[PDB]
Amino acid sequence: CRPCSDTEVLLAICTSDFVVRGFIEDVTHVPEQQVSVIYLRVNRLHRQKSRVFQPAPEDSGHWLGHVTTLLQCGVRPGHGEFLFTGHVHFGEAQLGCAPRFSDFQRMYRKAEEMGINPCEINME
Repeated sequence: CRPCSDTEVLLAICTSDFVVRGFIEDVTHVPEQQVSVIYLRVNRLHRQKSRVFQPAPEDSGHWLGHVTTLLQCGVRPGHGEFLFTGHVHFGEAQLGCAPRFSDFQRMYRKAEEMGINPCEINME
């Protein structure tokens, strides 16, 4: 439940199955599996797998999908905008990292200035 390190986030945006910017729509807990399901409204879709995220008809420019997280993380999900990264197995997305988006932007700009980011992304 510790946040990903900055190093982990920089690698994740290059190698993770999905990378999206967005916000939480709803949270449902699944105690039997000790996970929470986090429904996400995505406004920038950088990469994904297995069509986890699909267009929201009414809400132009946005996608909707859901990801799983350890229940310890889903009970204090937080507020605001995030960069979500993670992995897709058997059609189900599981969250890897979720820095606050404004924190991510600051970290990434510094990494880019240093030249240490292994890959480039532009989430606006």
